[PDB]
Amino acid sequence: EGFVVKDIHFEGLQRVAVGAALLSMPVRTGDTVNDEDISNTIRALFATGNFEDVRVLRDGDTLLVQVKERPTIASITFSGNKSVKDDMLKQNLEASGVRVGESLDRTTIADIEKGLEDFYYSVGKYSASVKAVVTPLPRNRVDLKLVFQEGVSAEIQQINIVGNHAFTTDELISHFQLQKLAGDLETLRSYYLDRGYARFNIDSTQVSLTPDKKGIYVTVNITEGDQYKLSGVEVSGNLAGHSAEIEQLTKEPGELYNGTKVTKMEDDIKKLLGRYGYAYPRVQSMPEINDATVKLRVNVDAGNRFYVRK
Repeated sequence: EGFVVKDIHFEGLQRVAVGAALLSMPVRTGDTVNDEDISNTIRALFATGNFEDVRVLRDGDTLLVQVKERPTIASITFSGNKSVKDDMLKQNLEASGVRVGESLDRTTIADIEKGLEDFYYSVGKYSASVKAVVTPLPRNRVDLKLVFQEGVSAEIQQINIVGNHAFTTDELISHFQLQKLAGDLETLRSYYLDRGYARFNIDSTQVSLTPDKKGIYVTVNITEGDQYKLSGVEVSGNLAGHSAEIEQLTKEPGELYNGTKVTKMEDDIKKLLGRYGYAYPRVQSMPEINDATVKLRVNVDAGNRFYVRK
């Protein structure tokens, strides 16, 4: 139908500037608005991740947006993490976007707790319990306290591989010892990726705990792809006038995908840009897989160049 917006009013804005709020909105003063438009605006606003609650409705000729911004995490403190250092935890969280300065989505708390419990698997602790205590502060800030109940550690009692057809479990396993789960998983992955199975993938790993929870039986389910030939390495991006050299590091005829070799390539490039005044060069490679070879697309971005002068 219609309703001509003579103006727009906002309630609840604080950390979010009016101008940006409006930018994310699909309506503006003057546009004619109907229920169809209103849901879209609410959707757009919610889609920003700024608010915990959005309310949009008519009020005369006025379009009224009522918003409840997500609290800002004033601090993040850990309690009970005897085995894992604060930085590692504070980083596992940063990885998940939860961090001081950012906002806290309070409908994701269970994911936060579970994520940390999951991170605890890498340290051999498969029975960690972590509760998050959110404390409201003065403004619309909050403090996030993650209480840890690290469990007892566990050691691999047995390990089985399912999905292998190119190598015997006895063969794959004999390489693990040279030793935690995360470690085995990392060597098994390199193992195949270094041999060309560019599409290799650990689909899932079942972990059966011992009654006293100090032991775990592990069966890891894989999918070996096919062996692939490395058909080339196209380097692109924000270089700093060194294509001639980096390309010398890039390129064989029927050589197969390696992975660590690929990692070696990436590192070679950083170390090259390092000796050139670029200390934070970002190199990321991505595989363009063709079922018939792989073309490595490597994007490089020489950082900023500091010319300090006393």
